[PDB]
Amino acid sequence: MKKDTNEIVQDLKKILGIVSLIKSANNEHQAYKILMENNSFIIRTINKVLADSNYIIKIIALFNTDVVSDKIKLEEYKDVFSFSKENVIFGIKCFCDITIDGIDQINNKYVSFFKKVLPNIILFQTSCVKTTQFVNIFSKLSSIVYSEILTNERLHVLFSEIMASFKTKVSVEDLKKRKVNNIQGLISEISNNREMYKNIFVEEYEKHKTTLISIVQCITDNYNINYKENAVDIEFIFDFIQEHYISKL
Ligand SMILES: CCCCCC/C=C/CCCCCCCCCC(=O)O[C@H](COC(=O)CCCCCCCCCCCCCCC)COP(=O)(O)OC[C@@H](O)CO
Ligand SMILES: CCCCCCCC/C=C/CCCCCCCC(=O)O[C@H](COC(=O)CCCCCCCCCCCCCCC)COP(=O)(O)OCCN
Ligand SMILES: CCCCCCCC/C=C/CCCCCCCC(=O)O[C@H](COC(=O)CCCCCCCCCCCCCCC)COP(=O)(O)OCCN
Ligand SMILES: CCCCCCCC/C=C/CCCCCCCC(=O)O[C@H](COC(=O)CCCCCCCCCCCCCCC)COP(=O)(O)OCCN
Ligand SMILES: CCCCCCCC/C=C\CCCCCCCC(=O)O[C@H](COC(=O)CCCCCCCCCCCCCCC)COP(=O)(O)OCCN
Repeated sequence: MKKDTNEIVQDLKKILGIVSLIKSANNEHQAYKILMENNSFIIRTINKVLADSNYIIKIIALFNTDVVSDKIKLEEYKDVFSFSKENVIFGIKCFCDITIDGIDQINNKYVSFFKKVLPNIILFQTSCVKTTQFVNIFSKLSSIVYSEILTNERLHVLFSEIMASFKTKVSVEDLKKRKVNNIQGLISEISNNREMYKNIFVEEYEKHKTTLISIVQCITDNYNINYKENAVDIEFIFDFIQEHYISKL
């Protein structure tokens, strides 16, 4: 699967390329043109990701070259991280039970873009969830995520402190001089320095957990985001992903 992990780096380059075209675009109508000119790529990729029950394990394999050299590891990874067509269906159904009464509906050209692709996402049609609802939740959520990452001040503070602490453990100047600036260089740096970057991640996460949970919980509260007409428990979600997913890497 050296070509399939090649597939993922090739897809991420084209994705980041779409992104840099949208960021540096003069207005919405230009970004909407940019998304439509990539219309078949975005729909093919979603469909291709969702039908590849091993896609997550192929992402792990970019970062652990030592996994491809051991089918026991790979298969103990497929036990945790492989998802089926019905897992995808189940996850879409669960997605539409999120309510965000905290902000009006979004209708810009991204939302109109979003509704043009969904009748071609095969497994989304299979779910028989109403497009109006799914679009509404997805557009409200991604509007919140992007707005909070750009505008939330506690998040900016926290990002700054993790950034500074990072710089005291890794020489970013010497990384830039060894040309670890691109996506491939960055992938290779992490995969060859696995144990360290993962310990850096764990330690920064543990040091800053209370802030991070608090910030995200205050976001879900301040937009009244519910799951099954109930408050969302960020702490429980984060501890959950930790015990069943992150810890098994
Ligand atoms: C811009 C693109 C970025 C997107 C990419 C997404 C990447 C996600 C994860 C990538 C890397 C994750 C961490 C890698 C570390 C792997 C090892 C590991 O994390 O497993 C172990 C679990 O512990 C631990 O802290 C685990 C640390 C806990 C982390 C909890 C994560 C919670 C995040 C929740 C986000 C969910 C989103 C939904 C929002 C509601 C830690 O390592 P070990 O040496 O076994 O032991 C040391 C400790 O266990 C104590 O003994
Ligand atoms: C560069 C990034 C490196 C990331 C490293 C991985 C970190 C992972 C942390 C994120 C959260 C973990 C997600 C685990 C999802 C897999 C679990 C799953 O199978 O879903 C099952 C339930 O399904 C659901 O509810 C939702 C499933 C949807 C997952 C599929 C989503 C596709 C993922 C593709 C990611 C995007 C790729 C883009 C990159 C170019 C679990 O049920 P089970 O009882 O455990 O089934 C047992 C039978 N196997
Ligand atoms: C693996 C399973 C997961 C796949 C799920 C498929 C979803 C992929 C579909 C992507 C199509 C885009 C969907 C529209 C999202 C609507 C977000 C939204 O509400 O718009 C705004 C959110 O902000 C933005 O998104 C601004 C635009 C920046 C980039 C937007 C789109 C990124 C393009 C990604 C291209 C890659 C697609 C390929 C995926 C495989 C609302 O914010 P605002 O403050 O009102 O103003 C923004 C001013 N720039
Ligand atoms: C970087 C981009 C961030 C995107 C964040 C929003 C994406 C939404 C989907 C993300 C995956 C959600 C992970 C679900 C896995 C948790 C599985 C689980 O434990 O089951 C359930 C966990 O509860 C849920 O499923 C919540 C449903 C997902 C909604 C989470 C979205 C919250 C919004 C956060 C946005 C904050 C933005 C922060 C910006 C950095 C327990 O539910 P229960 O059975 O009714 O019992 C209640 C027990 N307390
Ligand atoms: C960037 C490169 C890729 C990085 C990989 C990260 C991608 C993962 C993020 C999205 C995938 C969702 C992550 C959580 C995985 C689900 C956790 C899980 O184990 O499954 C179940 C999930 O828990 C839930 O009840 C639902 C939680 C909310 C799921 C909604 C958000 C994810 C689904 C979105 C589907 C995306 C595909 C749609 C594409 C258009 C456990 O449910 P259960 O009630 O306990 O009963 C079933 C078995 N007990």
